[PDB]
Amino acid sequence: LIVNVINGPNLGRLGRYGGTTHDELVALIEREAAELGLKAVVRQSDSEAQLLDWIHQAADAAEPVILNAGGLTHTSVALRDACAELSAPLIEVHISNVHAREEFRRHSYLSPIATGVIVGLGIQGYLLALRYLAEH
Amino acid sequence: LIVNVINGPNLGRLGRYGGTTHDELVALIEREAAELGLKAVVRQSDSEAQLLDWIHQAADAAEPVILNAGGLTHTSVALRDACAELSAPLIEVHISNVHAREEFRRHSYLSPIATGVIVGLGIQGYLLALRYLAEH
Amino acid sequence: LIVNVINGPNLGRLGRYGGTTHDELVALIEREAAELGLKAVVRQSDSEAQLLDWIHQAADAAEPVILNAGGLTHTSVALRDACAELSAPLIEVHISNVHAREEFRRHSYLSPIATGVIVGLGIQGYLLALRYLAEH
Amino acid sequence: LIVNVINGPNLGRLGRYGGTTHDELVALIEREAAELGLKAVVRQSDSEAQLLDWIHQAADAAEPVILNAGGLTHTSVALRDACAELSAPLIEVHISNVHAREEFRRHSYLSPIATGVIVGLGIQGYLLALRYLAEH
Amino acid sequence: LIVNVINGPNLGRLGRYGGTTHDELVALIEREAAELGLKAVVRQSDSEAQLLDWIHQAADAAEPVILNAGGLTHTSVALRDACAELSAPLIEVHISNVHAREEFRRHSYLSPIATGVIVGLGIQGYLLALRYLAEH
Amino acid sequence: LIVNVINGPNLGRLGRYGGTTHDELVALIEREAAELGLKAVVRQSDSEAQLLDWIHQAADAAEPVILNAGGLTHTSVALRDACAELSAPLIEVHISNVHAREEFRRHSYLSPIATGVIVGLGIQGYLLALRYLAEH
Amino acid sequence: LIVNVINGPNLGRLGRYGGTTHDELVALIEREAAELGLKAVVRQSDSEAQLLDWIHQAADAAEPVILNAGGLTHTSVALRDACAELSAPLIEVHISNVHAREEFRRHSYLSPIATGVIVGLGIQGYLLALRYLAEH
Amino acid sequence: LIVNVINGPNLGRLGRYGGTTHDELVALIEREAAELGLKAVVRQSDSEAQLLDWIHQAADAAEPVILNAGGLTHTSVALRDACAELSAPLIEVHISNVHAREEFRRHSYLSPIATGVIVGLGIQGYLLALRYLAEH
Amino acid sequence: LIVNVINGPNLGRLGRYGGTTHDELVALIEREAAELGLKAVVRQSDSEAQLLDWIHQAADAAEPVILNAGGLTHTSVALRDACAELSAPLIEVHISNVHAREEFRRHSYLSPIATGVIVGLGIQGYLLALRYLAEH
Amino acid sequence: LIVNVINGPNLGRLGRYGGTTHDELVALIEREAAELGLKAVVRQSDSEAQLLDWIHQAADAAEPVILNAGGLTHTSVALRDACAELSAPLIEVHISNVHAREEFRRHSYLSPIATGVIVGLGIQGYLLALRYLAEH
Amino acid sequence: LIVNVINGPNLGRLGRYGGTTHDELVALIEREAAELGLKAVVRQSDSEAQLLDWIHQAADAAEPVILNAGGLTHTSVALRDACAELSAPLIEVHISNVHAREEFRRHSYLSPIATGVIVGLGIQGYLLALRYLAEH
Amino acid sequence: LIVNVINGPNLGRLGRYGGTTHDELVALIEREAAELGLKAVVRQSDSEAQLLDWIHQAADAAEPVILNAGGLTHTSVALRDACAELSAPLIEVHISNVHAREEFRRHSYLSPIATGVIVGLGIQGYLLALRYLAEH
Ligand SMILES: O=C(O)[C@]1(O)C=C([C@H](O)Cc2ccccc2)[C@@H](O)[C@H](O)C1
Ligand SMILES: O=C(O)[C@]1(O)C=C([C@H](O)Cc2ccccc2)[C@@H](O)[C@H](O)C1
Ligand SMILES: O=C(O)[C@]1(O)C=C([C@H](O)Cc2ccccc2)[C@@H](O)[C@H](O)C1
Ligand SMILES: O=C(O)[C@]1(O)C=C([C@H](O)Cc2ccccc2)[C@@H](O)[C@H](O)C1
Ligand SMILES: O=C(O)[C@]1(O)C=C([C@H](O)Cc2ccccc2)[C@@H](O)[C@H](O)C1
Ligand SMILES: O=C(O)[C@]1(O)C=C([C@H](O)Cc2ccccc2)[C@@H](O)[C@H](O)C1
Ligand SMILES: O=C(O)[C@]1(O)C=C([C@H](O)Cc2ccccc2)[C@@H](O)[C@H](O)C1
Ligand SMILES: O=C(O)[C@]1(O)C=C([C@H](O)Cc2ccccc2)[C@@H](O)[C@H](O)C1
Ligand SMILES: O=C(O)[C@]1(O)C=C([C@H](O)Cc2ccccc2)[C@@H](O)[C@H](O)C1
Ligand SMILES: O=C(O)[C@]1(O)C=C([C@H](O)Cc2ccccc2)[C@@H](O)[C@H](O)C1
Ligand SMILES: O=C(O)[C@]1(O)C=C([C@H](O)Cc2ccccc2)[C@@H](O)[C@H](O)C1
Ligand SMILES: O=C(O)[C@]1(O)C=C([C@H](O)Cc2ccccc2)[C@@H](O)[C@H](O)C1
Ligand SMILES: [Cl-]
Ligand SMILES: [Cl-]
Ligand SMILES: [Cl-]
Ligand SMILES: [Cl-]
Ligand SMILES: [Cl-]
Ligand SMILES: [Cl-]
Ligand SMILES: [Cl-]
Ligand SMILES: [Cl-]
Ligand SMILES: [Cl-]
Ligand SMILES: [Cl-]
Ligand SMILES: [Cl-]
Ligand SMILES: [Cl-]
Ligand code: NA
Ligand code: NA
Ligand code: NA
Ligand code: NA
Ligand code: NA
Ligand code: NA
Ligand code: NA
Ligand code: NA
Ligand code: NA
Ligand code: NA
Ligand code: NA
Ligand code: NA
Ligand code: NA
Ligand code: NA
Ligand code: NA
Ligand code: NA
Ligand code: NA
Ligand code: NA
Ligand code: NA
Ligand code: NA
Ligand code: NA
Ligand code: NA
Ligand code: NA
Ligand code: NA
Ligand code: NA
Ligand code: NA
Ligand code: NA
Ligand code: NA
Ligand code: NA
Ligand code: NA
Ligand code: NA
Ligand code: NA
Ligand code: NA
Ligand code: NA
Ligand code: NA
Ligand code: NA
Repeated sequence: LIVNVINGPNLGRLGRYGGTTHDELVALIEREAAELGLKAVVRQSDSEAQLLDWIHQAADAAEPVILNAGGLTHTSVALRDACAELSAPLIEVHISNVHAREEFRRHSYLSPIATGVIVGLGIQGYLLALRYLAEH
Repeated sequence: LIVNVINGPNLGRLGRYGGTTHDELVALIEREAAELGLKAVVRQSDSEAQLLDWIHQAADAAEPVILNAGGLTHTSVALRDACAELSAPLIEVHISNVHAREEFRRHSYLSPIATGVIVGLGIQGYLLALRYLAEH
Repeated sequence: LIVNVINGPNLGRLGRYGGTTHDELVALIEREAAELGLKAVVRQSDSEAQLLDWIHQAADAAEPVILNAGGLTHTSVALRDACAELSAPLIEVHISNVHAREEFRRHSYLSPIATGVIVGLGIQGYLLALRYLAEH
Repeated sequence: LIVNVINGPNLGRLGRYGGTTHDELVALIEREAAELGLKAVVRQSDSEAQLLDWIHQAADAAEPVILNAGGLTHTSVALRDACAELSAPLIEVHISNVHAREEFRRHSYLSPIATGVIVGLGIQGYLLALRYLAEH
Repeated sequence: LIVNVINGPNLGRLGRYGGTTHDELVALIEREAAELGLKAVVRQSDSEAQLLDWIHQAADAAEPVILNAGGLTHTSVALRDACAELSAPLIEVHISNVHAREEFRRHSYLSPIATGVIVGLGIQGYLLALRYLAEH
Repeated sequence: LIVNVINGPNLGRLGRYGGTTHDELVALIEREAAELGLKAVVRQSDSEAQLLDWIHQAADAAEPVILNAGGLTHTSVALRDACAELSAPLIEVHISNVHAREEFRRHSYLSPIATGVIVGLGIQGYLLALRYLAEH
Repeated sequence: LIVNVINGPNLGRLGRYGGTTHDELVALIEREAAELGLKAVVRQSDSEAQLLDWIHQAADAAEPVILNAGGLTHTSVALRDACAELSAPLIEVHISNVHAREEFRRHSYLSPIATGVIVGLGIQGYLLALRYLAEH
Repeated sequence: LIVNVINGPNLGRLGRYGGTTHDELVALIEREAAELGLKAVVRQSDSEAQLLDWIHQAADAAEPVILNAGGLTHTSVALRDACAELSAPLIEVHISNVHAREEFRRHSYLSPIATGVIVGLGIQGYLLALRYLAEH
Repeated sequence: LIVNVINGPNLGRLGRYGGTTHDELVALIEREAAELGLKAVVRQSDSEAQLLDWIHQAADAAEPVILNAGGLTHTSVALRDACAELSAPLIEVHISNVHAREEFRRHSYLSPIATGVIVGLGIQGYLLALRYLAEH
Repeated sequence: LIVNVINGPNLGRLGRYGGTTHDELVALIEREAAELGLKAVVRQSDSEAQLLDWIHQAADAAEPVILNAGGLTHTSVALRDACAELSAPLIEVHISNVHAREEFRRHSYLSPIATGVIVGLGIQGYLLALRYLAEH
Repeated sequence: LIVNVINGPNLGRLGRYGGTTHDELVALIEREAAELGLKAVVRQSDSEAQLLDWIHQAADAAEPVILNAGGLTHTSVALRDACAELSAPLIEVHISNVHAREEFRRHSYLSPIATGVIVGLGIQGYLLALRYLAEH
Repeated sequence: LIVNVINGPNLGRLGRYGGTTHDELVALIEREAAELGLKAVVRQSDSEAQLLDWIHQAADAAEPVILNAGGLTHTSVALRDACAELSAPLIEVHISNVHAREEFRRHSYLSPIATGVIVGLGIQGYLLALRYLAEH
């Protein structure tokens, strides 16, 4: 029933990844979750510690997480280790196709511990992740 | 309207990636495509040349492709170059989480030229790809 | 009782790896298998898909395989994944000593999933593999 | 007198490497070979096994080969080993400048066993290879 | 007629590579060599210098060697250089499949200078090596 | 009409790459250029600065260059940057097959900025380059 | 007119990079900016999120940034992506010569997206950056 | 007399590294420090900036630090540079054996600047570090 | 009760790692073990085979080992494989901080199979290891 | 008082790095040096030996050098070793941002021995270097 | 006056590095040392521990060492660390040109701690080392 | 009888590698060569082309060369290829121990084609090379 959507650094700047703003994204996700009979809790922080605290709470609550970690995807072992604690599914989401850009973006610390990964499908990636979780 | 789902080597062995057989997968995909108002053409070959011919035809027809290339994902430049010709969207799909296994599976020749990539969501990955294409 | 000997690309050219022709090799293997009280089914193809189909059938039949994949040894993830399905033993055979040539020949995708590997013992390698299987 | 021109995967799509179609290329090559007093046999396949069979026949016939292997250039040890059997000259041809694109295209399994290599001169590359062979 | 079987570090601990003890292995090898009409001299040391001395003596005597060097396989240039002096055949044997474990075990200093290599066939590997030498 | 043929270090030693001397090469190139209706200006220096000055002048004159840079092929960023200024075609030529020798010769700083590359066709490589330029 | 000088982790410890304190640095920068007819806004944080927020505000305001990111220079993709949004110039500044120390300090995620980089000129580096911006 | 024990990201989750909670760990450390005649100040944060501030204060106070940085061990140059300022001893502690897990955990930015490192001894690692400092 | 302290090559030279001699170290260790209610058996050899024999005996006796292997730490697969047999705890000890010196010293073949590792705490490292074992 | 500005290969082509010609650059530098109360001696050569001779003379005279070595930046150990002799400051200058182009341009042999480095600030880089030296 | 010449594994096999036997080498070295007014003590062992003991004794005696370590050159950190203790000069000698063979022979653990290195000058290398030491 | 001693870039600066000047070195070498009954021709240039010309002349004259190429040792394929033409012996000499400094100095393009190499023995290295050549 409850799903956590957690966005990391710079994702608050979506729109200004253009068109949709983060506020719009939250509204889309919430609308879509309601139709699926889920409740989406969508949060964004540029702070790794804040991110880690949200993940810790999903781990304690055994709630699933859809995570778009931004740059921390490629850099943060700490974030990986927090997510490795999740017992419910973890879907890694990237808006952009991370394999079509700089080589360094083709490595994720999260993918190996995620249930699955969706990249390059834009913001619909989040909606598709919600739908996976509604079937699982 | 028409979407090509193309599965590469070993994908004919799904079930015996267990539970669902390839015949079941075809039926699921077709059922789901019909609901979305699409027509899914689902094919599987262990032959790279056969794969290439299907991709060539999608390129000529400007039809979208959902491709799960199996091992060729990690090895075939030829397949990449055929897919690079597609003008409609190309969604790379892996059933398994390719980042949770051998290191060599973490590189795809296809990802950089794909619209996007879905891994580790099982066969629902294909359904989710269909839904992306129904919105695009 | 039944053992599959599968030879991959270029192995049909043995003799023209000189002296023994592939037809001779088949006759040697069959003669030796009969003495061991086995039946050897020996096949060769330059087609990866044909190879994969033979491996699929050995997997379904739970028959052991002696495989000399030729160049695909060093390149084919698809072949590896088909062989990874075998429940009976898989003996990788190379006629030449692959460690005494180009560096790229020193990596095999097959070895990690094989029961064992025999290289550099010429065609007797196949006979020795048959003898292993006759004890196991 | 007889020269084999062998084109690998995707080369059948030339034109749709734009302008000249493969049929046009065949006609150019044949016209040019006739002027040189050679007979050009020009073939294309997306199938590696078909390619290998053509190379095997050039090896048996001691005929020279001009080979544009497409993506297999960068991936196929099997193809290399077939070509390594050729006793007549082997000219590797690429239409595009393979050194001006992705890093992975800068490695060829064929170059070390080829007589020589022509890249980036477009389809005239094939004509220039024919002319080399007419002097050798 | 005479064949040297030389086992390196830790191979004296076989059994405690379980089931068969080194004493058992010696008895198996000797029994099998007698049937083949050979005399097997089987020795084991954890000392590299002792190993080197045995190899030096096989080189002086032009006797073949079956060598399972244990960890030194992956580390000892000195051992390689002693074995490179052997004029009779050198068969490298590993009980375990060295390609199915840690990456560092996939490199052998010995393979490039060995006649051939047998891995992963258990102690039967030694018997199979003896049989090769009985045909050569 | 005017084409610059520029040879770098050690190419003055051709003959003593044996048979043809550099003087012979110049005469062959000039003879062949005349037949093609071109004027070939052929120069050789062991001095990088001299080379750079010739390239600068071809850049100012918008004249094409056939360049065999010798060892500088593999080492000189300065030479690359001078050649990157050429607006007319740049054909990189190597007499020897640089892919059949030391690994370090398989990298060229020039190839990525050249129109194309001809290697391993001996001195005919230069003639073939002239012919390309006569068609372009 | 307005220029942002942003210092990252540990830069608050300057002096205790010795002699000048961060307070002194701020006073130098402000004095120098006034002479140039600019207004310098100088901030320091050990918090990446705080840094990111400052960069976001410079991006919204189209103000130039002089950034000395400290260790995050070498580690933070998130910081890079925030800076990649800046439309005004971005000058990366390091007090120390990062190429004269540990190898890991020779890579910057920022340099490729910066207008330019000044290292090893001490705190005068900041003054020199201000002067660049006063001319641009 | 005073020793700082600083724990980084995720270490607040110890117990839920299982059995002992962080509160228990603090009590153990304090009990043990008292017996040694030291005062242990034990702190934990998921925030790098908070960590850096604690390290800065130990540097100003010339107090020793026992640091278990969690994932930042493997990623944070900023943390390293703060710790490099410590004039009193710095003992790096890991509860788990970081060399028995993923390859990326086998590199620490901290070790080269630490006095020493204790890994894999569980929470007793902290007690053992305290005892080192009580002798130094 | 019984603990084996095993020192490898060059450790007999401690003092001439200065101050304490190996004889002193033995006396310290023995004194400390007695206080802990253990018996320490402390041995040193420059011979790998001797080392291996001691490890074999600890494995047979299920006694714990504190091992400072010296240079063999970084080189000996054989030693690793002997230690991998230990069923009681194995504590790797280095006197010096191996991460503050040459890069090659930052890899240990032993760490992945050790219970834990203590480096850079001088000879107190051994005492601290004894204390760990007295609690386990 | 006297400062040497030394430009390496291809820098004589500035303008035809566009807009400003090398003659203009010399005039700018001289004008700016005069204002600073310095005398700038500005030289350019495509010859490494000429460069080395200028550096040798600055070393003998203990004069500072601003060096833009062009491609030799990335290739010349000889140049580095000459510059390593300079006792006065050495400022490495690049007009372009060398970190925003080909990977090979991100390594400089000069940076580790330079006082500092300015890249990507265009020709103002030279003026800014002069100003550094006027303060030092 | 006294110089130690120490030869490592396989060097006892010189002659059977052909022509001169080790006994001959000893006689040459002794003859040459006498002429130089030195006393040469020449020893050879295939045992690393024996080697280490000889080096330890040269360190205690502050005697110079000429060392040809054979394969251990490329493998033994232990040997390096013993030699690093020598206060008198250490000349590394190789009979063969180690840079003209396998890539792995181009790395020596000894060179960085040696006074100097002579390779490829055959046994005269030892005589030349003696002469260096007679001048130093 | 005649031996060429060729010194490359920066070697003209010896003394200002301190103590002995290049003029002194020439006098030492000449004095020593005369005693050996040789004639030493000693030359130095900072110009690669000049170096190449000297090597070409030694190749034509079949005279031996002692070469200290300075930085070009590590960078110049052109120089290597000129030296590869020498039919008489080529001794590579370095004054400094190139293995005790920066990693990049541990690779020589010359060593693989040299007869032998002497490093780290100072200027006596040249004298020792002369003595080798006087015996060969
Ligand atoms: O495609 C993604 O969703 C991705 O996770 C996001 C980012 C950054 O947040 C990029 C970014 C930059 C500016 C505004 C919003 C997002 C990148 O750091 C990642 O590489 C990929
Ligand atoms: O997860 C996937 O969908 C993937 O594309 C599939 C394969 C292989 O087909 C694995 C396989 C093996 C046996 C039967 C069916 C599929 C693997 O080669 C790829 O690495 C990943
Ligand atoms: O030694 C082998 O058996 C091996 O599997 C075979 C090949 C190729 O088939 C080589 C080859 C080439 C020509 C004719 C027959 C075989 C090589 O591709 C492999 O590296 C090694
Ligand atoms: O330039 C070439 O001739 C080359 O051999 C060809 C290809 C592919 O065939 C590219 C391709 C793609 C689509 C249609 C035709 C050709 C690429 O795979 C190779 O990297 C280079
Ligand atoms: O499989 C083998 O035969 C192999 O040569 C043996 C070893 C070691 O001896 C492993 C070992 C460990 C304990 C007892 C006996 C053998 C390993 O060092 C090698 O990697 C592989
Ligand atoms: O094949 C070539 O044309 C090539 O450019 C030439 C050289 C050198 O000039 C080799 C050489 C050596 C001696 C005389 C003439 C040429 C090599 O440096 C390059 O690797 C290849
Ligand atoms: O030279 C710089 O300005 C640099 O950005 C700064 C740092 C750190 O902040 C180093 C540091 C450490 C302690 C106090 C102040 C600064 C290093 O992390 C970077 O590698 C280089
Ligand atoms: O073993 C350690 O103490 C280590 O420092 C800790 C971590 C993480 O904090 C792991 C972690 C994960 C969840 C809860 C607590 C700790 C890992 O990031 C490090 O690799 C090793
Ligand atoms: O710090 C250690 O205890 C270490 O195990 C020891 C050594 C060597 O034994 C160094 C040495 C050298 C001379 C005398 C005693 C010890 C080094 O080989 C290892 O890298 C580290
Ligand atoms: O940006 C620079 O100043 C740099 O030093 C210069 C060059 C070359 O000289 C590029 C060049 C090319 C053509 C004309 C002038 C300059 C490049 O070789 C370097 O990578 C960077
Ligand atoms: O050239 C040398 O002197 C060298 O030290 C010696 C060896 C070995 O001892 C080679 C060897 C092999 C057989 C008999 C004698 C020597 C090789 O291990 C080294 O790579 C080089
Ligand atoms: O030790 C040598 O003889 C060496 O060949 C010389 C140099 C340079 O010439 C170093 C140098 C620098 C200044 C004056 C003289 C020599 C270095 O470039 C090489 O790495 C080593
Ligand atoms: Cl990972
Ligand atoms: Cl790719
Ligand atoms: Cl693998
Ligand atoms: Cl290759
Ligand atoms: Cl090897
Ligand atoms: Cl390049
Ligand atoms: Cl980058
Ligand atoms: Cl580090
Ligand atoms: Cl390991
Ligand atoms: Cl460098
Ligand atoms: Cl080293
Ligand atoms: Cl080389
Ligand atoms: Na929630
Ligand atoms: Na999990
Ligand atoms: Na979308
Ligand atoms: Na279709
Ligand atoms: Na496309
Ligand atoms: Na599913
Ligand atoms: Na069958
Ligand atoms: Na299996
Ligand atoms: Na055989
Ligand atoms: Na034909
Ligand atoms: Na051939
Ligand atoms: Na063309
Ligand atoms: Na014997
Ligand atoms: Na041999
Ligand atoms: Na067995
Ligand atoms: Na001209
Ligand atoms: Na151009
Ligand atoms: Na030719
Ligand atoms: Na502002
Ligand atoms: Na920007
Ligand atoms: Na300053
Ligand atoms: Na405190
Ligand atoms: Na410190
Ligand atoms: Na514990
Ligand atoms: Na004991
Ligand atoms: Na164990
Ligand atoms: Na201590
Ligand atoms: Na001057
Ligand atoms: Na200097
Ligand atoms: Na400018
Ligand atoms: Na002695
Ligand atoms: Na020393
Ligand atoms: Na000699
Ligand atoms: Na001469
Ligand atoms: Na030669
Ligand atoms: Na000297």
